[PDB]
Amino acid sequence: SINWASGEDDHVVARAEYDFAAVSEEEISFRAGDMLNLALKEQQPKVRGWLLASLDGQTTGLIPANYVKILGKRKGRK
Ligand SMILES: [Zn+2]
Repeated sequence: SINWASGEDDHVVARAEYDFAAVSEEEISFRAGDMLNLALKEQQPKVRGWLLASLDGQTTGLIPANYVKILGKRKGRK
């Protein structure tokens, strides 16, 4: 298990431009201003137009790519 969601392993961070309420259990919710952890390219599930992300560092899921701005790669805390 690659622990990008917790930030224990290397991860990408993104800032939410808008609020988002998950309609599917595959999706996760967040608010404008939230920082989200994203899986590295290799662990991205390549669902067209979505990114695998975590807000709370435990629940991972899909978020709409144009609701966030990718800021950069971050070293795991381990
Ligand atoms: Zn981090």
